[PDB]
Amino acid sequence: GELPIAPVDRLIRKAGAERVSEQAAKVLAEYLEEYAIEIAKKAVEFARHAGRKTVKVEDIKLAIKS
Amino acid sequence: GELPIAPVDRLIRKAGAERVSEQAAKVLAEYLEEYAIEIAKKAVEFARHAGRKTVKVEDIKLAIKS
Repeated sequence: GELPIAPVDRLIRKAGAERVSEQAAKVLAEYLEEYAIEIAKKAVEFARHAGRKTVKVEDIKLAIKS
Repeated sequence: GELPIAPVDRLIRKAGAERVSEQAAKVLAEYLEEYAIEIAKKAVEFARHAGRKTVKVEDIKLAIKS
């Protein structure tokens, strides 16, 4: 995909996990990827409607808060 | 934090972004980081009550749809 697996695996360990299965980290990472895409889409919409090609912090914030 | 900015930036682009401000990508990456942890904490709980120290796919799947 796009998002590395190792960082997500570590995030699970930071959430309290003693051990994390390879597939568990991959799955979460995959889900985070589609979630990112979902939010990104709204972000791109906010930019296009502003007559902008560049997506800024303001677009992302609004996208996450939807 | 943990998750890299570059991959996130690329996801925004694959969502339709022609240009993405470094900050925009960074903030989305940090939010995804915060979200994964929240999901992960729930995953550790299912695992713990199952008597397991290793977080599995079944745990992540349930934490995601909460």
